[PDB]
Amino acid sequence: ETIQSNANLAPLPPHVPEHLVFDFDMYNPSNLSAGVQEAWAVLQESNVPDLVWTRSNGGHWIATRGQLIREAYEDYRHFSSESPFIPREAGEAYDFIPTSMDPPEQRQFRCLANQVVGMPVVDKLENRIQELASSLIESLRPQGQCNFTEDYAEPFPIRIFMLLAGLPEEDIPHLKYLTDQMTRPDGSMTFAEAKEALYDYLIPIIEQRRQKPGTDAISIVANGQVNGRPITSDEAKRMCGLLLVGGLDTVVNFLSFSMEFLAKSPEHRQELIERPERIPAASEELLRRFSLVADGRILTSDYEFHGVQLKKGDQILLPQMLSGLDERENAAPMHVDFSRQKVSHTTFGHGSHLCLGQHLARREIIVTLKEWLTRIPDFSIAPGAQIQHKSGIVSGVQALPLVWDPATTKA
Ligand code: HEM
Ligand SMILES: CC(=O)Nc1ccc2ccc3cccc4ccc1c2c34
Ligand SMILES: CC1(C)[C@@H]2CC[C@@]1(C)C(=O)C2
Ligand SMILES: [K+]
Ligand SMILES: [K+]
Repeated sequence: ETIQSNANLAPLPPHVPEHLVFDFDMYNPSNLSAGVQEAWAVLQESNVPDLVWTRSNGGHWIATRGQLIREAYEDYRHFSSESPFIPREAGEAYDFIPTSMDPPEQRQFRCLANQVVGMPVVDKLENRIQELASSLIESLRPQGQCNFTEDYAEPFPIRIFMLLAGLPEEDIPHLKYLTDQMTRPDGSMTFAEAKEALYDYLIPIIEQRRQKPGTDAISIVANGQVNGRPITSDEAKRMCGLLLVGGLDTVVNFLSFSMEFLAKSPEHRQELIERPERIPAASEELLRRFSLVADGRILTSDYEFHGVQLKKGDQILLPQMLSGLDERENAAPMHVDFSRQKVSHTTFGHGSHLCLGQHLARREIIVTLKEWLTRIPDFSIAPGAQIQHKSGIVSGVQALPLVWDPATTKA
């Protein structure tokens, strides 16, 4: 409550009015045990203003409502991506391309990143995605149990990504640890250190692949043209770093929230079993209700936004997760309804940095749901297990022990 009682609170800057203070900690929200999305949505209760200042993590603004999150993501002139992670040290070290660049300079790099993860790449890979989902799920099916995070939610998206990037599967533990320190730091490695370690891994590979290219995403990037010239090794490195983080730490977390929900809700399962054709619309509703990303921007100048004086250099967290949980975007937002006429969300971001991997993500989710519900239509949480979530730039599920009767499973 005061800096005296919590040594991790920063002194309130003199431009912030006291009535705007709400000390939310994005890496450990006080309500976390109710679930991560629930923990974030306390920011939308009636006692909280649209725009609040937290003294946690160095002190920063949080926009709490979809309209303000959308406005701020649109207005890159005041809200710059140059420092898009909280705390300030992490935002300062973050130098990934195109995400750390404001329009119009992100353009050519966005162009090149799209060539390696966009829709034509997803369609070319769809057979491989179905192959891997089917193979993993058939291998779990007769067992009647799994640890979902490690038996499926990690290896399924990550192996697809390492296949796309032409990286060996035995490097997964090393890379996954690093990507995870960036989004959900345990406190033993700064963002800068995790990035430096990711860059040390990538640098020799990128050199090799500029000398002897393959057909993999890393060789395509490292040998691209941007801005009228060959991309440099360093630029390709700053792009590939971002690619790894999207490949290893996005869909991986989302699949656990979704499968946890399905394990906890037989009625929703039954609706997808009985009407498989509803799977794509159901995926979008899950992408809304179990949205999981929160990054932000930094103020380029003093700026009064919705009646609130923002100062240059002030950081603002713009939680992508919150737009679709906002009751002003969706009625009864904590309820999952696969037939919503309009699933309003900003789960994949908004504006000029809108997600390039979203098509890969949707295919992976859709394929996972269709293949899981076909082979293992009936499952549940391990009895007595209480599911814990974790919170950060990308939120996650600590463990998801599932069980089923093998007799109920199908080929
Ligand atoms: C459920 C899975 C995913 C979610 C929730 C998600 C979310 C997002 C969000 C919120 C942004 C914008 C961040 C900002 O404005 O600073 C974004 C951008 C991006 N994402 Fe996704 N993402 C997902 C999957 C992926 C995958 C699988 C990849 C690639 C393998 C990927 C690559 C990108 C890239 C390259 C950008 C930067 C686009 C730009 O700066 O122009 N993402 N992601
Ligand atoms: C190279 C370039 O045009 N930059 C572009 C940036 C981002 C894109 C995101 C999704 C896309 C789907 C289909 C065609 C696209 C063409 C161009 C795209 C682009 C495309
Ligand atoms: C916020 C993101 C999900 C987006 C893709 C990876 C991520 C952690 C970034 O750094 C940009
Ligand atoms: K930076
Ligand atoms: K409404």
